[PDB]
Formats: sequence, C-alpha cells, structure tokens
Amino acid sequence: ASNFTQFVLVDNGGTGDVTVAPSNFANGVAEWISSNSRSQAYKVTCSVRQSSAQNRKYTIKVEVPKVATQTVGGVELPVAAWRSYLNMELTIPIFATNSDCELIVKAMQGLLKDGNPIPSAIAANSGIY
Amino acid sequence: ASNFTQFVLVDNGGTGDVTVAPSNFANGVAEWISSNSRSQAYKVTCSVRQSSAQNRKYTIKVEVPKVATQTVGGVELPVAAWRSYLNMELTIPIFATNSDCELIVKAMQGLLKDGNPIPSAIAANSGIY
Amino acid sequence: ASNFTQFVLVDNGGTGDVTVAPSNFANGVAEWISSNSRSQAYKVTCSVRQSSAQNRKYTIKVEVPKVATQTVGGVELPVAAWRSYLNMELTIPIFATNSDCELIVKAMQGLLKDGNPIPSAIAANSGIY
Amino acid sequence: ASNFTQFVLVDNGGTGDVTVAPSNFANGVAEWISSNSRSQAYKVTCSVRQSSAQNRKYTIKVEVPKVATQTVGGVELPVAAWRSYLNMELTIPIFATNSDCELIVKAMQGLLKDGNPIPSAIAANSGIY
Amino acid sequence: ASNFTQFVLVDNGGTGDVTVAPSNFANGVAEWISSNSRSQAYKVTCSVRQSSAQNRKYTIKVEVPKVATQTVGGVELPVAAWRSYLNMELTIPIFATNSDCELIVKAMQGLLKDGNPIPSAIAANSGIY
Amino acid sequence: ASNFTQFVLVDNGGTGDVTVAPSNFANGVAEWISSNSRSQAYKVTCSVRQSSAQNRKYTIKVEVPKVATQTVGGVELPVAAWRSYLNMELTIPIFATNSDCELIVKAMQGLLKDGNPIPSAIAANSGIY
RNA sequence: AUGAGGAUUACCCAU
RNA sequence: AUGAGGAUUACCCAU
RNA sequence: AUGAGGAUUACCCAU
RNA sequence: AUGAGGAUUACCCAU
Repeated sequence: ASNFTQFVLVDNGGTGDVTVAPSNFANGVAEWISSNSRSQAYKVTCSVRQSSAQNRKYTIKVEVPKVATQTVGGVELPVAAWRSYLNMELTIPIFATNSDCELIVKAMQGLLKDGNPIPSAIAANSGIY
Repeated sequence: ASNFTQFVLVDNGGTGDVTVAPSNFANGVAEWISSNSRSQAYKVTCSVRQSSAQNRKYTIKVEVPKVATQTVGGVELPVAAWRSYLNMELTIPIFATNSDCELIVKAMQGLLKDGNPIPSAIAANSGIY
Repeated sequence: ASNFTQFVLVDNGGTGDVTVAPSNFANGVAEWISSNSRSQAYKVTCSVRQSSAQNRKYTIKVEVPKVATQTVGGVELPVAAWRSYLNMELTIPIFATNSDCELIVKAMQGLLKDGNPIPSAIAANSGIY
Repeated sequence: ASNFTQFVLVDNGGTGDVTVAPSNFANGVAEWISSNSRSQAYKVTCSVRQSSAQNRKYTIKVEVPKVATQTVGGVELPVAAWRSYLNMELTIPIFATNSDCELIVKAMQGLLKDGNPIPSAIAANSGIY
Repeated sequence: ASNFTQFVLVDNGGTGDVTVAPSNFANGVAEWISSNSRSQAYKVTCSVRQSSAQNRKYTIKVEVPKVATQTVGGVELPVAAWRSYLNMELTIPIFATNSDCELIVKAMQGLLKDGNPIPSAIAANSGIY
Repeated sequence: ASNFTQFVLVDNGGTGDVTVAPSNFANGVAEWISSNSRSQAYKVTCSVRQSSAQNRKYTIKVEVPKVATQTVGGVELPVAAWRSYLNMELTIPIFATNSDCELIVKAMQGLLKDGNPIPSAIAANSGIY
C-alpha cells in the first residue's frame, strides 16, 4: 500500500485521457503532474495539516491548462494560453470515524455527478437558476 | 506494524468503493489520494508531533470532492465550489497509555456512527434542532 | 494495609503479563519498574500531597516502551522515539470521604474500560470522530 | 512486593547479559546501574510526578556506554568512548484504569519488537521508507 | 509509487556494492546514507526548486569517504580520514518536455561513461592533456 | 597519448549520436563542442586545479541546447530556444590513490545509472517523493 | 505547559 | 635578462 | 573558503 | 481563525 500513485484525471474514454503522475513530495505537499513540459502540464497538489487542536484540514489544488504555442523573440515555445484553478479546503473534526469520512467523499462525488445542478451550470457558462 | 498502506475511505459495500492509496511521505507527513486528477481526488494526510511539553497532537486533514454534476477529468472552477475540507486536530496528553488511546478512538467512532446526531445533521445539510 | 507491593500492570491473561515491582521510595515517591533495563522498562511512580488548603493531589506517572521492532537490552536512540509518557493528576477536595473517593476511582476505571471511546481512540492511533 | 529490583537490561542469551541493579533513590529518582565503574556503567533512571491536575508523567532515561581504556597523563583509566541516550516521557491521564495502562505497556513493547519497522531502522542506521 | 528508495551508489559486481538508503526528507532535501557508522557513511542529497520564473534547478551532492580508524589516547573510533565532495547543479527551463529531459540525462551519463575524457582523467589523478 | 579528444556525449544507438570535438584549451580550461552552428552546439568544459593545500578540484560544465530556428523580419537563423546548464565541482584530497579515485568515479556513474532515483526524477520533470 | 530544540553531575534553551 | 640566490600549489628574492 | 544563491562570452551576488 | 477577498514559483490581502 501507498496511495501516492498515478491516476486518470481527465477521462476521455481511453483515447486522449489525461493521466497524472507523482512528481514531488517536498515540504509535505504531494504533487502530481501530467506528462508535459512543466509549462503546459496539468498539476494536482494535496496536503493535510492539523489546523486546530480538534480539526484536520486537507488543501487540494488542480490546474487545468489551455495549451498553446507562442512565438517569443521569433522562436516557438510550448506554453499555456491560460489556466483554470481549483482550490478546495476540507475541514474534518478529529472525531470523524472512517465511515463518517466515506460520507464526505460520497457527498463530493454526488455533488459533481453528470446531470446534477452544479456541473451542469459550470459546463454551460451559467449560474444556478 | 508498517501502517502506511492503501485502505477503503468510502465504503459503498464492495461496488463503487473509494480506495485511497499512499502517495507522498515528504516531511513525515503521510498522504493518501484516490485515483483521480488532484482537483477531483479524495485526499488524506496525517502527521503527529509534540505540541508542547505535556501534549502530543495528531493533525488529520481530509478533502472530499462534490460529485453531483461533476465532469470527470474536467476543469471545474471555482475550486472552492467543488470541494469539502475537514481539519481534525487531536490532542493527547503524554500520560495516555495505549488503552487510554483506544478509548479516545472509540469516542471518535461513536461520534460519527450512523444514526447519531452529528452525522445525521451533516448528511441532511442541517444544524442541530 | 501496606500497599506498596508488586502488581500486574499489563495483563495478557497469565502468559506474557508484565509485572511491575517496587524499586524506590526516595522522598515518599513510590516507584515500580518492570524487569528491564531502565531505558526499556515499564515505570510507575505515585505521590500525594496537599496542593492547597482546600485540595489534596495525587500525581501518577507511567512510562511505556514501544515494543514493535524493539531490540531487548539494546541501545535505542532517540529516547523520545521509543517511549510513551502518561501524566495523571488527580485533585480531591479535603471534604471527600472514602465513599466519595471510591466513586472517583470508578469514574477512572469506567473512562478506560474496554470498548469505551477514549481507549478505543488511543488504541487505534486516532482522535474522536 | 517492591518493584525496585534488579533486572536484565541487555539480554545476550545468558552469556554477557547486562543486568542492572538498584543504586539510588535520592530525590524521588529511582536509579539502576550495571556492575561497573561509575564511568563505564549502564544507567537507568525513573521518576513519576503529577505534572498537571489531571496528568501523571513518567520520565525514563537509559544510558548505553561504549566502553574503552584511555591513557591520560601516561596512565590507563576505564572510560567511555561515547554514550547513547534514551529519554522518554509518558503522560497518562488520572482517569486511566489499570487495564488502560496495560494497553500502554503492550503498545511500547509491540513498538520495539524484533522485525517491526522502528527497531529495524535503528539497528540498521537507516530511516523509515 | 516512490523514488525515495534504496539504491546502489557504487557497483562492485555484487559484492562490496555500496548501497545508500533513505534517511531523511526535511525541508525539501532528500537524503540517502549507507549503513554502519554515520561517521564513515556515504551521503547523497537531492533537492529541486523553481530558481527563477522559467527555470527549475536541481542541487545534488555526494560524499565519498576514506574509511579509517582513528586512535587517540588508546581509544579508537571509526572515522573518515577525509572525504571527496561532489557538488552539482542542473538548470532546466520549464519548456523542457520529458523527451528533452531524457536527453539531458543521457548527456550526463555519456559525460561519465568509462573511457571518455573526464571520467578517465579523474580516475587517474590527472587533468586534460 | 592524449585524452583531449573527440567523444560521444549523447549515445542514441549509433544514429543521432551527439559527438563533441576538442575546440580550445586556453588558460587551463579544456573545451569540447559539437559540429555545425556554434549557436546550436553542445558544449563541455573541464579544468582542474589545486584549490587548497590538500585539495585538488575539478570544475566540469555541460550545455544542452534546444535546437530551434529563429525568424525575425523574415530572416531566419539557427539558434537555441534555450539551454540546460549542468555545473559540477568535484573535490579530491591529495591523499587519494588511483584506487580511491576509481571509486569516486563509480559513485558518479552509479548516481546517474538508469533506474536510480536521481536520473529518473530528472528525466520526468520531477523531484523526490 | 510546547518544541522531529541542544547536551549529559534529574541539565541548559526558545516561546 | 643575471645570480655555485631560497623554496616547492610553473613560486617567491636581489640586482 | 560557503551558499538546495542567480545567470550563461570560465560570469555576476551574499556572507 | 473569517472573507460568494485577488492571484498563481503551497502566494499575496483585510479583519
């Protein structure tokens, strides 16, 4: 066992899938990056700290790039037109059992399931109404 | 007893379970992540330290993704809308024996057991009433 | 009722029990140690005193060795990695009768009884949840 | 009963065993030393105090010497090339029953058992990985 | 998945091989050390970091000891008569793809291959001629 | 007899192999450069010198270019989009015999062997984890 | 009271 | 440039 | 002489 | 510690 393994970030049904792999663990921050130049890579980081005497806090971040080729000084460089950033913070009391935590995971999964309000809004450049 | 191993975080009874596996150990801070992009993964980190002369403190952090209307592998912004954060901090006096600690763990499991108030509130998007 | 005597600290049901026996009485501070080097022994000390005009206070300290991967009689450094420390301080008002005190002892036994939260937490390297 | 008795600190299977014996109890500090010149002896000390109103703290220390013969001013003296020090502090709430304490002892014993992670690392001049 | 593992630093067939094992990863600096006396051990450290806006930089260090015994006052200690210090810094622009990096590694391996100028000059206390 | 000769820096089988050839040896600094445009060439320099009374020190440098064509005003020139810079210093006491040096070289070759931590971390835009 | 602070005449140190 | 000048990280020194 | 200091006409910087 | 605060070298900002 070791949960620090590679995984499929973007699932495009076996073709053009974006898989992310472990790349660094310096300073207690777990990092995963897609197989690209550091300038065009997808990035995922995770860290856990004992925020309070009775809380533990997970800090998760994802970076989705819009890859492009830019000409600088007459030369072509692999670059990122822009990046989308996801920053999530999860605070869990120390009294939460494993089953209480499994509940939290399922909630986050249900939150983003296809067809549900939120992902439907995001995917359509809309708000909730 | 090497305890840094893979384990079931969200138990949906064999089918659709969420397994979290070791992914980083930088700075004695153990990390576990699910097989997802880091922006949509379930993340768990844990570390222990002597907070003061009389106490030891465990800091546990968990991150859970919102799943409803989630687009697997997609770029979902703002991050704060798609993630839940749990920060647990457990303070244990240096006088606590293994038995004392086992009792402390039971208190945590009981706090989160199915049907008890706290988890029933969280799950129903409610408070106490 | 001379109570300074040998007694079973860790009960593993007759076989593999850890007995602790009187080893020092300097300064009215009773001490008990297991039959080990002092760096790997189970140690227990107890003393009572009038903390203030209205209270009496018992100070109980226990030391427990980390046993997993322990080398009997070997030199294990750093000390702080191989030992657990328990500091108990019990304050009892001078008005407490023997009955009141018996009740206080039951509260302590109940707090640590098998299956209750606190010991269940400690034993599972967890907090409350 | 009196737990202040001699015991085998280093077990080398009946031959070359390092047994330690009671040597002092001044100032509430129980001391044991191996049968050597005070300059080359193994030393073990234990003391218990009521650290807080509700905690008891055991302070245990072991000293493992590397014996050598040094020539000073043209004369040979029994000496110690260097010493390894183990300092452990154990804090136990006053609410811990005897069985809760037996749990603590077993934990420390399991922690150092041959073959387990920690003693395996120490014995090999390595870290955990 | 982890690359912070044990590995062979010096390959002498399969007998006399020098192996370094992880020992510590504090402050983003990974450290490996060979077994036995830390005083006579081989050391290797590695760290990575964003030096500037477009460059990541690796700092790798190796220490080769000259194993010897020091005798002073008739007291002998295992020591290193002296040490050889290899210190290298590698800068890589964030535009480097994995292919580009693989090339950079082959350049380093080729630079030190048996028979080539640099490695054979060093192996003979010589310079270029 | 001479070691200031041509050699293979990058080994790609036998086709696409990068070869550097001597170019200049002024001021005790030996320099090798690959053929074609100096602008897109691989560079290697090496020098040795008595740093202190007991230490000799080698300073080796390698430059890996990213071959590209720059177009400005419709005028294209062969250039390097950027360069990777390897800079290493090796210190060796004057007490090192040829055997000691050979060991130091094997340590360097082992440090970069395929499959080992450092070389595989670099080859993947990653760090240690 | 806390330190994955240092040492070794049950001792210094920081907060 | 010279020294039957001195030393030893291809270096000081006198004229 | 040291830097997990920065770069890239064997070069700058801090101590 | 809190922000339906801002960004993107695990970083600034207000309270």
